[PDB]
Amino acid sequence: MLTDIDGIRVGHATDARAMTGCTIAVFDEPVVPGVDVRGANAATIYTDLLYPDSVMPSVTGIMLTGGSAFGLEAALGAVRYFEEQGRGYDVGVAKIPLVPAAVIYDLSVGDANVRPDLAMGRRACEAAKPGPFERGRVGGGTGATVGKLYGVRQSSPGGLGTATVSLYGGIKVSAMIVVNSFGDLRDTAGRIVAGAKYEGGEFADTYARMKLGDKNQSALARMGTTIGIVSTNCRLTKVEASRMATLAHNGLARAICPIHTNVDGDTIFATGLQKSDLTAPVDLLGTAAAEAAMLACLDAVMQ
Amino acid sequence: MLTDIDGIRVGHATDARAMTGCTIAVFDEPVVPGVDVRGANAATIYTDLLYPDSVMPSVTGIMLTGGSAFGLEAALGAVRYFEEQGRGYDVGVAKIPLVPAAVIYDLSVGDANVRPDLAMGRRACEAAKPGPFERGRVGGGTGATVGKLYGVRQSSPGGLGTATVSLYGGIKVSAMIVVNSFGDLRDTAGRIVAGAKYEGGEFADTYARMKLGDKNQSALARMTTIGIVSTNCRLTKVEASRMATLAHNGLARAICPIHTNVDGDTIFATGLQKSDLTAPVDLLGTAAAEAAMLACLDAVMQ
Ligand code: NA
Ligand code: NA
Repeated sequence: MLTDIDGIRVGHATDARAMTGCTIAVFDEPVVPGVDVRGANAATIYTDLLYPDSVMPSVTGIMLTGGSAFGLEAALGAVRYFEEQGRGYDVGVAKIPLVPAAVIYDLSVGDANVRPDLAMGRRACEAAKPGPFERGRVGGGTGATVGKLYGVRQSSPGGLGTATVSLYGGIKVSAMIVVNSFGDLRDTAGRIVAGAKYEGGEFADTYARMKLGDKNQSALARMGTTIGIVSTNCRLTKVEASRMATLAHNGLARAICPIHTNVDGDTIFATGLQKSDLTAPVDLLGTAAAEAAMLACLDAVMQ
Repeated sequence: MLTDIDGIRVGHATDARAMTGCTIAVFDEPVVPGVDVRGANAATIYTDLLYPDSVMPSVTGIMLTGGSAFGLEAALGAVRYFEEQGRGYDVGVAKIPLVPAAVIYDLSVGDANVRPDLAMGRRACEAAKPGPFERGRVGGGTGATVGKLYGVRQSSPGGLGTATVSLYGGIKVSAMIVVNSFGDLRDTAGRIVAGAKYEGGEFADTYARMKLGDKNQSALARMTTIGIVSTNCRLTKVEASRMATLAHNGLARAICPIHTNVDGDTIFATGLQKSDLTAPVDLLGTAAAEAAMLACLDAVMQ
């Protein structure tokens, strides 16, 4: 539960008829951010300010949205909302908020013509609150599917999931993940819990079938996604937040196979607090971020 | 003149009262893209698909826009326009256009409350045409300034410029640059032509003043030059990204300081997917540097 971390509120906007939506994490306490874009087909906005050799931005929130490339318009909706509320970097003549975002492709379920837009991004911001939030097919996970080797028609439902890992000394690492993976999702024993299905409903085993020669028939296959946020209540430097984002992908690798494919836009954002007493080695935090991400992947499909 | 390269149209949308705008390069022939974001304060959209290890996207156009972070909305306005015209990658249930973009900060001149938006991005696409285009304080260069050590009040006008370099065998490399640099612009002799001014009126020499201890008082200081270089050669993705990287050498020759903590300096590069012209990428990149440097000067000679 991402809101276990100080200062974070989460809001969804959900369109259950079109099967799309967006989710925003809003930061009421200043954060130090990082990012790792590992998939080969990602669409994002504002990620350059999240690398270690860029200046320290003022990140107002981070958004996970559907709508493919179109859905980044909801991030601009959030930017406009935050400016009206008086948040963002103060340049005297204006305040400039920043809402980095990454997308999934969810246009092949429901209505392809409806995508998160300026208004939907505002709605998610308005709805953002502390405490527990809903998981499953809501917000950015509304139109998510898993296991697209044979097309969306033989896929399993995806979703939005969350988990918190507790360490010593009050340290926490939490994740919030939208699972829309090309590949199958497995538990810790290696059983398939969501994935590509044969016509009658048994799991095919995507990787096994690909080794035998079955070819990718998903909508994006002709050009040659799991997105999420990992957050800690530790203080981080920019270099450490980017290292945490990099290590968190290991958790995706343990749950999802194949992962980081040519049709995946896999992206992890990471945050720590600018002002906190708590510190810990980044390799430990990163390992816990991997565990949190893995658990959040499973959460997405059991809710 | 960027439209010297096959298939490119350029459109501006200009608000001369608010002192902002945006410019789009539209690609009617398919391109191979690359990018190099070198400044430490850049705001961009869709750049991940432009690196060599990403799949080959279908770039519909590239936008250079004012409005700081707000101005990326104009890119989505262009995406909406192109979808209505039936352009973009075909997924059966829809067509998905892609309009990568980078911004300058132009809120401290004119009206801070007006920025390129959905409507303005569409207007730039509507205006896009072949042949010569206007340069100076137009489109994405409308609100551009150069030399902000002492703030915008002691700056020089910037703008949008373009240049074409001709090589052997019909090869061309062209650039289109918006100069909004923190630093000063020098000509090829090394004279300051645009830059920070003392109150008493002369160019201060930004770098010299910084070495003496003068502190950056620009609006972003508590925490740009953007452009496109294009060739009629066929490139791979790796080569287009190398061309973008080498083009920054041209910015370094014209502008000083460059790639600062207040600069969002970004170069996009394109080659043609279908072309019979090839040349070594280190030569093309050197030419891209020359074109970029000449375009920087062009921006202020208008
Ligand atoms: Na996807
Ligand atoms: Na700028």
